[PDB]
Amino acid sequence: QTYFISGANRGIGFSVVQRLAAKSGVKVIATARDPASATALNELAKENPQVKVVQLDISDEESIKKIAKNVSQYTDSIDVFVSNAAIAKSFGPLLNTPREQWIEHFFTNVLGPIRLFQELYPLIKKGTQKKVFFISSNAGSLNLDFGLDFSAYGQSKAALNYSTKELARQLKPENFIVAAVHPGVVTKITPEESAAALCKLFESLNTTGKYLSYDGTELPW
Amino acid sequence: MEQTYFISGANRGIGFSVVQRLAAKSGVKVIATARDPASATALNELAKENPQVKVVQLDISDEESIKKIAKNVSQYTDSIDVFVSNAAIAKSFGPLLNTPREQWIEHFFTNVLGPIRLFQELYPLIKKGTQKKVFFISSNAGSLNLDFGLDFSAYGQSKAALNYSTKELARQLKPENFIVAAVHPGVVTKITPEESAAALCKLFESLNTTGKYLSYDGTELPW
Ligand SMILES: NC(=O)c1ccc[n+]([C@@H]2O[C@H](COP(=O)([O-])OP(=O)(O)OC[C@H]3O[C@@H](n4cnc5c(N)ncnc54)[C@H](OP(=O)(O)O)[C@@H]3O)[C@@H](O)[C@H]2O)c1
Ligand SMILES: NC(=O)c1ccc[n+]([C@@H]2O[C@H](COP(=O)([O-])OP(=O)(O)OC[C@H]3O[C@@H](n4cnc5c(N)ncnc54)[C@H](OP(=O)(O)O)[C@@H]3O)[C@@H](O)[C@H]2O)c1
Repeated sequence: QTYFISGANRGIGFSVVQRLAAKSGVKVIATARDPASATALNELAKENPQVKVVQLDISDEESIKKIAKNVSQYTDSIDVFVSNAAIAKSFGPLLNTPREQWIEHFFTNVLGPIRLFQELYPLIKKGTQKKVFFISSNAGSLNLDFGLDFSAYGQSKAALNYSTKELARQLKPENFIVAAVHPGVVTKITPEESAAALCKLFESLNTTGKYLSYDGTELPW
Repeated sequence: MEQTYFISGANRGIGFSVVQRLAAKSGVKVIATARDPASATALNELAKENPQVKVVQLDISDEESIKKIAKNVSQYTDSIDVFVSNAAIAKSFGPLLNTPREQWIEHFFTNVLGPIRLFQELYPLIKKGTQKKVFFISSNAGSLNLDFGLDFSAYGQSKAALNYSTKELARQLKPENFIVAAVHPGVVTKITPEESAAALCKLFESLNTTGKYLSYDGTELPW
Protein backbone atom coordinates (compact mmCIF):
# COMPACT_ATOMS: atom_id res chain seq x y z
CA GLN A 1 0.00 0.00 0.00
CA THR A 2 1.31 3.47 -1.04
CA TYR A 3 -0.09 6.41 1.02
CA PHE A 4 0.42 10.05 -0.19
CA ILE A 5 0.37 12.96 2.42
CA SER A 6 0.71 16.69 1.46
CA GLY A 7 2.25 18.88 4.22
CA ALA A 8 4.21 16.18 6.15
CA ASN A 9 7.11 18.42 7.46
CA ARG A 10 5.22 19.17 10.73
CA GLY A 11 1.85 19.10 12.53
CA ILE A 12 -0.73 16.29 11.98
CA GLY A 13 0.96 15.60 8.58
CA PHE A 14 4.33 14.67 10.22
CA SER A 15 2.37 12.73 12.92
CA VAL A 16 0.49 10.71 10.20
CA VAL A 17 3.74 9.85 8.25
CA GLN A 18 5.44 8.86 11.61
CA ARG A 19 2.59 6.39 12.38
CA LEU A 20 2.48 5.07 8.75
CA ALA A 21 6.28 4.40 8.87
CA ALA A 22 5.74 2.12 11.95
CA LYS A 23 3.30 -0.12 9.92
CA SER A 24 4.57 -3.21 7.91
CA GLY A 25 4.86 -2.64 4.08
CA VAL A 26 3.51 0.97 3.91
CA LYS A 27 5.31 3.22 1.36
CA VAL A 28 4.65 6.91 2.21
CA ILE A 29 5.00 9.74 -0.34
CA ALA A 30 5.37 12.78 2.01
CA THR A 31 5.62 16.39 0.71
CA ALA A 32 6.99 19.74 1.94
CA ARG A 33 7.31 23.21 0.27
CA ASP A 34 11.03 23.12 1.24
CA PRO A 35 12.14 19.47 1.74
CA ALA A 36 15.78 20.71 2.38
CA SER A 37 14.50 22.55 5.57
CA ALA A 38 12.14 19.70 6.66
CA THR A 39 14.74 18.53 9.25
CA ALA A 40 12.37 16.20 11.24
CA LEU A 41 10.74 14.66 8.10
CA ASN A 42 14.08 13.97 6.28
CA GLU A 43 15.39 12.41 9.57
CA LEU A 44 12.20 10.20 9.55
CA ALA A 45 12.83 9.03 5.91
CA LYS A 46 16.60 8.32 6.56
CA GLU A 47 15.45 6.19 9.62
CA ASN A 48 12.57 4.65 7.47
CA PRO A 49 13.52 4.81 3.73
CA GLN A 50 9.96 3.66 2.63
CA VAL A 51 9.14 7.36 3.51
CA LYS A 52 9.90 9.36 0.26
CA VAL A 53 10.10 13.24 0.64
CA VAL A 54 8.79 15.09 -2.46
CA GLN A 55 8.48 18.91 -3.03
CA LEU A 56 4.88 20.32 -3.17
CA ASP A 57 3.65 23.94 -2.66
CA ILE A 58 -0.21 23.59 -3.25
CA SER A 59 -0.42 27.44 -3.70
CA ASP A 60 1.98 27.16 -6.70
CA GLU A 61 0.43 25.82 -9.96
CA GLU A 62 4.01 25.10 -11.30
CA SER A 63 4.76 22.91 -8.20
CA ILE A 64 1.42 20.97 -8.66
CA LYS A 65 2.33 20.54 -12.39
CA LYS A 66 5.38 18.39 -11.29
CA ILE A 67 3.74 16.35 -8.42
CA ALA A 68 2.77 13.36 -10.72
CA LYS A 69 6.37 12.96 -12.15
CA ASN A 70 7.92 13.56 -8.63
CA VAL A 71 5.56 10.82 -7.14
CA SER A 72 5.92 8.63 -10.33
CA GLN A 73 9.69 8.28 -9.31
CA TYR A 74 8.78 6.19 -6.19
CA THR A 75 5.46 4.43 -7.04
CA ASP A 76 3.31 3.27 -10.01
CA SER A 77 0.16 3.82 -7.80
CA ILE A 78 -1.41 5.61 -4.75
CA ASP A 79 -3.76 3.55 -2.48
CA VAL A 80 -4.68 6.39 -0.07
CA PHE A 81 -4.39 10.12 -1.03
CA VAL A 82 -4.45 12.67 1.86
CA SER A 83 -4.78 16.41 1.01
CA ASN A 84 -3.51 17.65 4.44
CA ALA A 85 -1.39 20.71 3.43
CA ALA A 86 -3.59 23.80 4.06
CA ILE A 87 -3.56 27.33 5.59
CA ALA A 88 -5.75 28.91 8.32
CA LYS A 89 -4.72 32.57 8.51
CA SER A 90 -7.91 34.70 8.43
CA PHE A 91 -10.90 34.65 10.81
CA GLY A 92 -13.60 37.09 11.94
CA PRO A 93 -15.78 39.63 10.14
CA LEU A 94 -16.21 39.87 6.31
CA LEU A 95 -15.99 43.71 6.41
CA ASN A 96 -12.51 43.21 8.04
CA THR A 97 -11.33 40.44 5.60
CA PRO A 98 -9.32 42.00 2.72
CA ARG A 99 -9.13 40.75 -0.88
CA GLU A 100 -5.77 38.94 -0.29
CA GLN A 101 -7.05 36.78 2.60
CA TRP A 102 -9.97 35.57 0.39
CA ILE A 103 -7.78 34.92 -2.69
CA GLU A 104 -5.04 33.08 -0.69
CA HIS A 105 -7.47 30.67 1.11
CA PHE A 106 -9.13 30.04 -2.28
CA PHE A 107 -5.91 29.18 -4.21
CA THR A 108 -4.22 27.33 -1.29
CA ASN A 109 -7.23 25.59 0.37
CA VAL A 110 -9.61 24.92 -2.59
CA LEU A 111 -7.82 25.11 -6.02
CA GLY A 112 -4.63 23.64 -4.48
CA PRO A 113 -6.28 20.33 -3.41
CA ILE A 114 -8.46 20.11 -6.61
CA ARG A 115 -5.31 20.45 -8.85
CA LEU A 116 -3.35 18.09 -6.51
CA PHE A 117 -6.15 15.46 -6.86
CA GLN A 118 -6.49 16.13 -10.66
CA GLU A 119 -2.69 15.51 -11.18
CA LEU A 120 -2.55 12.39 -8.89
CA TYR A 121 -5.87 10.77 -10.04
CA PRO A 122 -4.14 8.56 -12.72
CA LEU A 123 -1.77 7.20 -9.96
CA ILE A 124 -4.76 6.77 -7.53
CA LYS A 125 -6.84 4.98 -10.27
CA LYS A 126 -3.98 2.38 -10.75
CA GLY A 127 -3.94 1.68 -6.93
CA THR A 128 -6.05 -0.85 -4.93
CA GLN A 129 -7.81 1.09 -2.07
CA LYS A 130 -8.84 4.12 -4.28
CA LYS A 131 -9.23 6.13 -1.01
CA VAL A 132 -9.26 9.98 -1.25
CA PHE A 133 -9.12 12.08 1.94
CA PHE A 134 -9.37 15.89 2.04
CA ILE A 135 -8.53 17.12 5.54
CA SER A 136 -11.39 19.63 5.97
CA SER A 137 -12.53 21.40 9.18
CA ASN A 138 -15.81 21.19 11.19
CA ALA A 139 -15.62 25.03 10.82
CA GLY A 140 -16.39 24.30 7.09
CA SER A 141 -19.95 23.00 7.83
CA LEU A 142 -22.87 25.09 6.56
CA ASN A 143 -24.88 23.64 9.57
CA LEU A 144 -22.61 24.04 12.70
CA ASP A 145 -22.50 27.21 14.89
CA PHE A 146 -19.29 27.52 16.97
CA GLY A 147 -20.08 31.07 18.14
CA LEU A 148 -17.12 32.05 15.89
CA ASP A 149 -16.64 33.56 12.37
CA PHE A 150 -14.03 31.78 10.17
CA SER A 151 -13.81 34.34 7.30
CA ALA A 152 -11.76 33.02 4.28
CA TYR A 153 -10.69 29.89 6.30
CA GLY A 154 -14.28 28.62 6.80
CA GLN A 155 -15.38 29.65 3.27
CA SER A 156 -12.32 27.73 1.84
CA LYS A 157 -13.22 24.53 3.79
CA ALA A 158 -16.93 24.84 2.75
CA ALA A 159 -15.91 25.29 -0.94
CA LEU A 160 -13.63 22.20 -0.84
CA ASN A 161 -16.41 20.32 1.10
CA TYR A 162 -18.83 21.16 -1.76
CA SER A 163 -16.42 19.77 -4.45
CA THR A 164 -15.44 16.75 -2.25
CA LYS A 165 -19.19 15.84 -2.09
CA GLU A 166 -19.44 16.21 -5.90
CA LEU A 167 -16.18 14.19 -6.45
CA ALA A 168 -17.58 11.39 -4.14
CA ARG A 169 -20.68 11.18 -6.47
CA GLN A 170 -18.59 11.28 -9.71
CA LEU A 171 -16.05 8.56 -8.66
CA LYS A 172 -18.52 6.15 -6.90
CA PRO A 173 -18.86 4.25 -10.23
CA GLU A 174 -15.05 3.68 -10.01
CA ASN A 175 -15.35 2.18 -6.44
CA PHE A 176 -13.54 5.30 -5.03
CA ILE A 177 -13.80 6.24 -1.30
CA VAL A 178 -13.89 10.07 -1.01
CA ALA A 179 -14.25 11.74 2.42
CA ALA A 180 -13.79 15.20 3.98
CA VAL A 181 -12.29 14.77 7.50
CA HIS A 182 -12.03 17.20 10.45
CA PRO A 183 -8.78 16.18 12.17
CA GLY A 184 -9.78 17.87 15.47
CA VAL A 185 -8.17 21.08 16.87
CA VAL A 186 -4.40 20.74 17.75
CA THR A 187 -11.16 20.63 23.52
CA LYS A 188 -7.68 20.35 21.88
CA ILE A 189 -5.85 17.11 20.95
CA THR A 190 -2.17 16.24 20.25
CA PRO A 191 -0.91 15.80 16.67
CA GLU A 192 -0.14 12.17 17.81
CA GLU A 193 -3.82 11.58 18.89
CA SER A 194 -5.19 13.29 15.68
CA ALA A 195 -2.86 11.09 13.56
CA ALA A 196 -3.82 7.87 15.35
CA ALA A 197 -7.55 8.53 14.83
CA LEU A 198 -7.00 9.50 11.14
CA CYS A 199 -4.81 6.38 10.39
CA LYS A 200 -7.59 4.18 11.91
CA LEU A 201 -10.21 6.22 9.87
CA PHE A 202 -8.10 5.90 6.63
CA GLU A 203 -7.99 2.01 6.89
CA SER A 204 -11.56 1.39 8.25
CA LEU A 205 -13.67 3.74 6.01
CA ASN A 206 -15.58 1.62 3.44
CA THR A 207 -18.24 4.07 2.04
CA THR A 208 -17.80 7.27 -0.01
CA GLY A 209 -19.48 10.73 0.41
CA LYS A 210 -18.90 11.03 4.19
CA TYR A 211 -17.97 14.22 6.20
CA LEU A 212 -16.31 12.74 9.29
CA SER A 213 -14.73 14.04 12.53
CA TYR A 214 -11.42 12.21 13.45
CA ASP A 215 -13.39 9.93 15.93
CA GLY A 216 -15.30 8.41 12.94
CA THR A 217 -18.66 10.20 13.72
CA GLU A 218 -20.39 12.10 10.84
CA LEU A 219 -20.62 15.94 10.56
CA PRO A 220 -23.49 17.83 8.82
CA TRP A 221 -22.39 19.37 5.48
CA MET B 1 -40.52 57.04 2.32
CA GLU B 2 -38.09 57.32 -0.70
CA GLN B 3 -36.08 54.03 -0.99
CA THR B 4 -32.88 53.46 -3.02
CA TYR B 5 -32.30 49.96 -4.44
CA PHE B 6 -28.88 48.80 -5.81
CA ILE B 7 -28.89 45.95 -8.42
CA SER B 8 -25.59 44.54 -9.88
CA GLY B 9 -26.08 43.25 -13.46
CA ALA B 10 -29.30 44.99 -14.57
CA ASN B 11 -28.62 45.03 -18.41
CA ARG B 12 -30.34 41.63 -18.97
CA GLY B 13 -31.84 38.53 -17.23
CA ILE B 14 -33.29 38.69 -13.67
CA GLY B 15 -31.34 41.93 -13.04
CA PHE B 16 -33.14 43.90 -15.83
CA SER B 17 -36.61 42.52 -14.85
CA VAL B 18 -35.93 43.52 -11.17
CA VAL B 19 -34.91 47.09 -12.24
CA GLN B 20 -38.00 47.13 -14.55
CA ARG B 21 -40.30 45.90 -11.71
CA LEU B 22 -38.74 48.49 -9.32
CA ALA B 23 -38.94 51.39 -11.89
CA ALA B 24 -42.79 50.88 -11.87
CA LYS B 25 -43.00 51.46 -8.05
CA SER B 26 -43.27 55.15 -6.94
CA GLY B 27 -40.75 56.48 -4.32
CA VAL B 28 -38.05 53.94 -5.43
CA LYS B 29 -34.70 55.21 -6.88
CA VAL B 30 -32.80 52.33 -8.65
CA ILE B 31 -28.97 52.18 -9.06
CA ALA B 32 -28.64 49.67 -11.98
CA THR B 33 -25.09 48.53 -12.94
CA ALA B 34 -23.80 47.06 -16.25
CA ARG B 35 -20.21 45.91 -17.18
CA ASP B 36 -20.71 47.95 -20.40
CA PRO B 37 -23.54 50.52 -20.09
CA ALA B 38 -22.99 51.94 -23.69
CA SER B 39 -24.51 48.65 -25.10
CA ALA B 40 -27.22 48.18 -22.37
CA THR B 41 -29.96 49.20 -24.93
CA ALA B 42 -33.10 48.06 -23.00
CA LEU B 43 -31.71 49.32 -19.60
CA ASN B 44 -30.65 52.72 -21.12
CA GLU B 45 -34.20 53.08 -22.70
CA LEU B 46 -35.72 52.21 -19.26
CA ALA B 47 -33.59 54.98 -17.63
CA LYS B 48 -34.35 57.49 -20.46
CA GLU B 49 -38.15 57.16 -19.75
CA ASN B 50 -37.65 56.61 -15.95
CA PRO B 51 -35.24 59.22 -14.47
CA GLN B 52 -35.37 57.32 -11.07
CA VAL B 53 -33.26 54.59 -12.83
CA LYS B 54 -29.49 55.48 -12.62
CA VAL B 55 -27.08 53.36 -14.77
CA VAL B 56 -23.50 52.85 -13.48
CA GLN B 57 -20.52 50.74 -14.81
CA LEU B 58 -19.54 47.67 -12.66
CA ASP B 59 -17.32 44.64 -13.42
CA ILE B 60 -17.35 42.57 -10.16
CA SER B 61 -14.36 40.51 -11.57
CA ASP B 62 -12.26 43.72 -11.71
CA GLU B 63 -10.88 45.17 -8.44
CA GLU B 64 -10.40 48.56 -10.34
CA SER B 65 -14.18 48.77 -11.14
CA ILE B 66 -15.01 47.81 -7.44
CA LYS B 67 -12.71 50.51 -6.02
CA LYS B 68 -14.91 53.03 -7.94
CA ILE B 69 -18.50 51.81 -7.21
CA ALA B 70 -18.91 53.63 -3.83
CA LYS B 71 -17.91 57.18 -5.04
CA ASN B 72 -19.86 56.62 -8.36
CA VAL B 73 -23.09 55.33 -6.66
CA SER B 74 -22.62 58.34 -4.23
CA GLN B 75 -23.16 60.85 -7.14
CA TYR B 76 -26.74 59.45 -7.41
CA THR B 77 -27.75 58.71 -3.75
CA ASP B 78 -26.74 59.31 -0.09
CA SER B 79 -27.84 55.80 0.96
CA ILE B 80 -28.84 52.30 -0.24
CA ASP B 81 -31.97 50.77 1.39
CA VAL B 82 -31.80 47.41 -0.46
CA PHE B 83 -28.53 45.97 -1.84
CA VAL B 84 -28.96 43.20 -4.45
CA SER B 85 -25.80 41.29 -5.64
CA ASN B 86 -27.39 39.78 -8.81
CA ALA B 87 -24.46 39.92 -11.34
CA ALA B 88 -22.80 36.46 -11.48
CA ILE B 89 -21.51 33.90 -13.98
CA ALA B 90 -22.58 30.29 -14.63
CA LYS B 91 -19.88 28.95 -17.09
CA SER B 92 -18.79 25.70 -15.36
CA PHE B 93 -20.73 22.42 -14.80
CA GLY B 94 -19.86 18.73 -14.86
CA PRO B 95 -17.18 16.62 -13.20
CA LEU B 96 -14.28 17.91 -11.06
CA LEU B 97 -11.68 16.05 -13.25
CA ASN B 98 -12.91 17.88 -16.45
CA THR B 99 -13.02 21.37 -14.85
CA PRO B 100 -9.75 23.17 -15.79
CA ARG B 101 -7.95 25.51 -13.31
CA GLU B 102 -9.29 28.68 -15.08
CA GLN B 103 -13.04 27.92 -14.52
CA TRP B 104 -12.41 27.47 -10.72
CA ILE B 105 -10.52 30.80 -10.58
CA GLU B 106 -13.06 32.77 -12.67
CA HIS B 107 -16.02 31.51 -10.54
CA PHE B 108 -14.18 32.40 -7.30
CA PHE B 109 -13.30 35.96 -8.51
CA THR B 110 -16.71 36.76 -10.14
CA ASN B 111 -19.16 34.82 -7.82
CA VAL B 112 -17.44 34.90 -4.32
CA LEU B 113 -14.89 37.80 -4.12
CA GLY B 114 -16.83 40.11 -6.45
CA PRO B 115 -19.95 40.29 -4.21
CA ILE B 116 -17.96 40.38 -0.94
CA ARG B 117 -15.86 43.30 -2.26
CA LEU B 118 -18.98 44.98 -3.76
CA PHE B 119 -20.75 44.68 -0.35
CA GLN B 120 -17.59 45.96 1.52
CA GLU B 121 -17.50 49.03 -0.79
CA LEU B 122 -21.30 49.69 -0.51
CA TYR B 123 -21.81 48.87 3.25
CA PRO B 124 -21.38 52.54 4.45
CA LEU B 125 -24.12 53.71 1.95
CA ILE B 126 -26.29 50.83 3.23
CA LYS B 127 -25.52 51.71 6.93
CA LYS B 128 -26.81 55.29 6.08
CA GLY B 129 -30.22 54.07 4.74
CA THR B 130 -33.44 52.91 6.50
CA GLN B 131 -34.21 49.34 5.23
CA LYS B 132 -30.60 47.87 5.70
CA LYS B 133 -31.47 44.93 3.45
CA VAL B 134 -28.59 42.92 1.89
CA PHE B 135 -29.52 40.25 -0.67
CA PHE B 136 -27.04 37.94 -2.44
CA ILE B 137 -28.62 36.20 -5.45
CA SER B 138 -27.52 32.60 -4.77
CA SER B 139 -28.74 29.25 -6.25
CA ASN B 140 -30.36 26.15 -4.71
CA ALA B 141 -27.31 24.55 -6.47
CA GLY B 142 -25.09 26.13 -3.73
CA SER B 143 -26.84 24.08 -0.98
CA LEU B 144 -24.53 21.62 0.81
CA ASN B 145 -27.72 19.56 1.57
CA LEU B 146 -29.77 19.34 -1.72
CA ASP B 147 -29.00 16.63 -4.34
CA PHE B 148 -30.22 17.36 -7.89
CA GLY B 149 -28.08 14.52 -9.43
CA LEU B 150 -26.32 17.15 -11.64
CA ASP B 151 -22.69 18.41 -11.21
CA PHE B 152 -22.38 22.21 -10.63
CA SER B 153 -18.54 22.25 -10.56
CA ALA B 154 -17.13 25.81 -10.00
CA TYR B 155 -20.60 27.50 -10.29
CA GLY B 156 -22.05 25.48 -7.37
CA GLN B 157 -18.77 25.69 -5.34
CA SER B 158 -18.90 29.52 -5.83
CA LYS B 159 -22.55 29.64 -4.65
CA ALA B 160 -21.69 27.45 -1.55
CA ALA B 161 -18.66 29.69 -0.73
CA LEU B 162 -20.76 32.90 -0.99
CA ASN B 163 -23.55 31.16 1.00
CA TYR B 164 -21.07 30.32 3.84
CA SER B 165 -19.86 33.98 3.95
CA THR B 166 -23.48 35.36 3.61
CA LYS B 167 -24.54 33.40 6.77
CA GLU B 168 -21.47 34.77 8.69
CA LEU B 169 -22.36 38.32 7.52
CA ALA B 170 -26.01 37.91 8.75
CA ARG B 171 -24.45 37.12 12.19
CA GLN B 172 -21.95 40.04 12.09
CA LEU B 173 -24.60 42.67 11.09
CA LYS B 174 -27.58 41.48 13.25
CA PRO B 175 -26.39 43.98 15.94
CA GLU B 176 -26.69 46.86 13.32
CA ASN B 177 -30.26 45.64 12.46
CA PHE B 178 -29.27 44.53 8.92
CA ILE B 179 -31.44 41.97 7.07
CA VAL B 180 -29.02 39.61 5.18
CA ALA B 181 -30.33 36.79 2.91
CA ALA B 182 -29.07 34.42 0.22
CA VAL B 183 -31.88 34.05 -2.39
CA HIS B 184 -32.42 31.42 -5.13
CA PRO B 185 -34.30 33.41 -7.84
CA GLY B 186 -35.66 30.26 -9.54
CA VAL B 187 -34.39 28.50 -12.69
CA VAL B 188 -35.00 30.83 -15.75
CA THR B 189 -39.81 23.71 -13.91
CA LYS B 190 -38.57 27.06 -15.34
CA ILE B 191 -40.03 30.52 -14.55
CA THR B 192 -39.44 33.67 -16.66
CA PRO B 193 -37.12 36.47 -15.51
CA GLU B 194 -40.23 38.76 -15.11
CA GLU B 195 -41.95 36.21 -12.72
CA SER B 196 -38.62 35.76 -10.85
CA ALA B 197 -38.38 39.61 -10.65
CA ALA B 198 -42.02 40.00 -9.36
CA ALA B 199 -41.44 37.31 -6.62
CA LEU B 200 -37.92 38.66 -5.72
CA CYS B 201 -39.23 42.28 -5.36
CA LYS B 202 -42.10 40.98 -3.09
CA LEU B 203 -39.42 39.17 -0.98
CA PHE B 204 -37.11 42.22 -0.76
CA GLU B 205 -40.02 44.39 0.55
CA SER B 206 -41.45 41.80 3.02
CA LEU B 207 -38.37 39.99 4.51
CA ASN B 208 -38.11 41.21 8.15
CA THR B 209 -35.56 38.62 9.47
CA THR B 210 -31.80 38.11 8.84
CA GLY B 211 -29.74 34.95 8.11
CA LYS B 212 -32.18 33.19 5.72
CA TYR B 213 -31.38 31.04 2.65
CA LEU B 214 -34.62 31.55 0.61
CA SER B 215 -36.18 30.60 -2.71
CA TYR B 216 -37.98 33.41 -4.69
CA ASP B 217 -41.36 32.23 -3.27
CA GLY B 218 -40.20 33.03 0.35
CA THR B 219 -39.76 29.33 1.38
CA GLU B 220 -36.45 28.43 3.10
CA LEU B 221 -33.63 26.34 1.61
CA PRO B 222 -31.22 24.31 3.75
CA TRP B 223 -27.59 25.59 3.79
N1 LIG C 1 -5.24 23.12 13.00
C1 LIG C 1 -6.23 22.32 13.40
O1 LIG C 1 -6.32 21.87 14.51
C2 LIG C 1 -7.23 21.91 12.39
C3 LIG C 1 -8.58 21.79 12.62
C4 LIG C 1 -9.37 21.36 11.56
C5 LIG C 1 -8.81 21.09 10.33
N2 LIG C 1 -7.51 21.23 10.15
C6 LIG C 1 -6.83 20.94 8.90
O2 LIG C 1 -5.73 20.05 9.17
C7 LIG C 1 -4.61 20.42 8.41
C8 LIG C 1 -3.30 20.09 9.11
O3 LIG C 1 -3.08 21.10 10.09
P1 LIG C 1 -1.75 21.44 10.83
O4 LIG C 1 -2.42 21.71 12.09
O5 LIG C 1 -0.80 20.33 10.55
O6 LIG C 1 -1.30 22.78 10.13
P2 LIG C 1 0.09 23.51 10.41
O7 LIG C 1 1.10 22.57 10.92
O8 LIG C 1 -0.25 24.71 11.18
O9 LIG C 1 0.47 23.84 8.90
C9 LIG C 1 -0.15 23.16 7.79
C10 LIG C 1 0.77 22.23 6.95
O10 LIG C 1 0.65 22.37 5.53
C11 LIG C 1 1.86 22.85 4.97
N3 LIG C 1 1.63 23.92 3.98
C12 LIG C 1 1.20 25.14 4.21
N4 LIG C 1 1.09 25.84 3.09
C13 LIG C 1 1.48 25.07 2.11
C14 LIG C 1 1.61 25.19 0.66
N5 LIG C 1 1.32 26.30 0.01
N6 LIG C 1 2.02 24.13 0.00
C15 LIG C 1 2.33 23.02 0.61
N7 LIG C 1 2.25 22.84 1.90
C16 LIG C 1 1.84 23.81 2.70
C17 LIG C 1 2.63 23.39 6.11
O11 LIG C 1 4.00 23.47 5.78
P3 LIG C 1 4.83 24.74 6.12
O12 LIG C 1 5.43 24.34 7.35
O13 LIG C 1 5.74 24.91 5.04
O14 LIG C 1 3.88 25.81 6.32
C18 LIG C 1 2.24 22.43 7.18
O15 LIG C 1 2.72 21.13 6.96
C19 LIG C 1 -4.76 21.91 8.25
O16 LIG C 1 -4.02 22.39 7.11
C20 LIG C 1 -6.27 22.20 8.26
O17 LIG C 1 -6.86 22.44 6.99
C21 LIG C 1 -6.74 21.63 11.14
N1 LIG D 1 -30.71 31.79 -14.58
C1 LIG D 1 -31.08 30.96 -13.62
O1 LIG D 1 -31.85 30.04 -13.78
C2 LIG D 1 -30.47 31.10 -12.28
C3 LIG D 1 -30.55 30.05 -11.43
C4 LIG D 1 -29.97 30.17 -10.23
C5 LIG D 1 -29.33 31.33 -9.89
N2 LIG D 1 -29.26 32.35 -10.73
C6 LIG D 1 -28.56 33.52 -10.33
O2 LIG D 1 -29.34 34.63 -10.62
C7 LIG D 1 -28.53 35.74 -10.94
C8 LIG D 1 -29.00 36.33 -12.23
O3 LIG D 1 -28.67 35.50 -13.33
P1 LIG D 1 -29.37 35.57 -14.74
O4 LIG D 1 -30.16 34.38 -14.89
O5 LIG D 1 -29.98 36.83 -15.01
O6 LIG D 1 -28.19 35.26 -15.69
P2 LIG D 1 -27.32 36.20 -16.56
O7 LIG D 1 -28.11 36.64 -17.68
O8 LIG D 1 -26.04 35.54 -16.78
O9 LIG D 1 -27.04 37.34 -15.59
C9 LIG D 1 -25.79 37.89 -15.62
C10 LIG D 1 -25.92 39.34 -15.29
O10 LIG D 1 -24.79 39.61 -14.53
C11 LIG D 1 -23.94 40.40 -15.30
N3 LIG D 1 -22.53 40.13 -15.09
C12 LIG D 1 -21.95 39.05 -15.46
N4 LIG D 1 -20.67 39.07 -15.20
C13 LIG D 1 -20.40 40.22 -14.68
C14 LIG D 1 -19.21 40.88 -14.18
N5 LIG D 1 -18.03 40.31 -14.21
N6 LIG D 1 -19.37 42.06 -13.68
C15 LIG D 1 -20.53 42.65 -13.66
N7 LIG D 1 -21.64 42.14 -14.10
C16 LIG D 1 -21.64 40.93 -14.62
C17 LIG D 1 -24.32 40.13 -16.74
O11 LIG D 1 -23.85 41.11 -17.66
P3 LIG D 1 -23.11 40.87 -19.00
O12 LIG D 1 -24.06 41.18 -19.98
O13 LIG D 1 -22.02 41.75 -18.88
O14 LIG D 1 -22.64 39.52 -19.00
C18 LIG D 1 -25.80 40.10 -16.59
O15 LIG D 1 -26.36 41.37 -16.37
C19 LIG D 1 -27.12 35.24 -11.10
O16 LIG D 1 -26.32 35.67 -10.01
C20 LIG D 1 -27.32 33.76 -11.16
O17 LIG D 1 -26.19 33.12 -10.66
C21 LIG D 1 -29.80 32.25 -11.93
